[PDB]
Amino acid sequence: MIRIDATPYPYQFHPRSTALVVIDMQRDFIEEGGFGSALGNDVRPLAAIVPTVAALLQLAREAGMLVVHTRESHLPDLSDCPRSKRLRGNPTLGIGDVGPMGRILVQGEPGNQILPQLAPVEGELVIDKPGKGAFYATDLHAQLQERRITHLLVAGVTTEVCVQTSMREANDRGYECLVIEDACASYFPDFHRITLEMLTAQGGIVGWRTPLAQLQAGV
Amino acid sequence: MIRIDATPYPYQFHPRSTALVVIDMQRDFIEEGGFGSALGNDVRPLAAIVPTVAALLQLAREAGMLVVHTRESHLPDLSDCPRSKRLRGNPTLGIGDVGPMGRILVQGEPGNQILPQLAPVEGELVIDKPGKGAFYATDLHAQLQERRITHLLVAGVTTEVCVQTSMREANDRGYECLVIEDACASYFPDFHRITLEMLTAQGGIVGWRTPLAQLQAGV
Repeated sequence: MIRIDATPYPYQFHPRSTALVVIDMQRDFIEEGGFGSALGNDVRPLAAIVPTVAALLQLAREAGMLVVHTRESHLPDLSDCPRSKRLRGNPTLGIGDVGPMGRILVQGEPGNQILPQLAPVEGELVIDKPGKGAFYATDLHAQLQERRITHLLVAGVTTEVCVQTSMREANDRGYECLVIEDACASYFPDFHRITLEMLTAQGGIVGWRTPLAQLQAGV
Repeated sequence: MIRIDATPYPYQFHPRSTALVVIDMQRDFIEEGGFGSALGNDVRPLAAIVPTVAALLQLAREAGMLVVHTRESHLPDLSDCPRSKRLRGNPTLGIGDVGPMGRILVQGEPGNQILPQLAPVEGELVIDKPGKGAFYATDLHAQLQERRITHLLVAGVTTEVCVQTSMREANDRGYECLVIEDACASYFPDFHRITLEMLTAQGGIVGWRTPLAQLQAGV
């Protein structure tokens, strides 16, 4: 039983019944000249968390905890990609179009791959999700129930989209979720900040948040 | 084909493939002397939208659109209520305890009921949901697919919790969602405003938003 100083009150977990979930740490969103930059976004806040996510992964692997990685991705034939999502915003470079690191949001492309320095090792779960929420159209809920997981440590990008959605999904499904605040990032500083406040608002309506240092202190 | 002025760009729908979703307009959350007020939340901003929500309901009923209502609710034995949800916030009066309008978040209690001013009528879907998201553990998705619904008009409370969760779920599932901005409300005005900005961010990443007057204009 490990007790972590957290907002809005201390967070308790057992490593055996806890998993680390690292959401969408994908080359196209984070690397200089990748698709993120092209759309005009500041990738720097995302690159700046890479060392903290790496230390979270090493903490989980040392503790022998389950590790889940997610990738936002579609089948190369775009058959799991809703028409709504493909048309949304009439993008010049849309899902499946050739971007700087290959076909945008497509399974097996270089830009779709998880950063090498945070990449999955053998024994870790890897979920390809067609939506922002890690639980929609995936077997993530079933896989965690098979492993008797009750508690999630959450990290990744972006805070107000995939992280928030996945965390809201997990909260509804009965998981106790701790987002590691310095291991999440957004293209929008204000969205990052208000999302973290929303998640722990009203006595922890979605869950808990703490910096890496409080997690390391607990273990 | 009705065309509505909206952010981030005009929203087009056909009434035969469009449903109004009115989320959690329940007595304990909105009435003076309800559990919401007892907890020290100021319910006046939720009460303030009831006439706008009733106008939106009357608009959808006159256009013959499908109308879906949601209630956050649990079986009296709380067998569909995760233990996490019951312990969260170490509450003084928690789920299933007796509040000013009956057992908190329990089906059939006066507090659990949708406001008479927004009551469902015959031929409307009424969804009881054990979470914040209208799609989790409901047949909502299957009911909308069965009736060939592709577009949702979205209203209710609270903006940053059940409205935002339900809209993010609906986006992932391939629905085109227009949140009717003055027909949603939050205990926290800044969470209300910034939720609307996140939902339409990045050229419409979750969906569209517009005031009721713009929807009234298109019909």
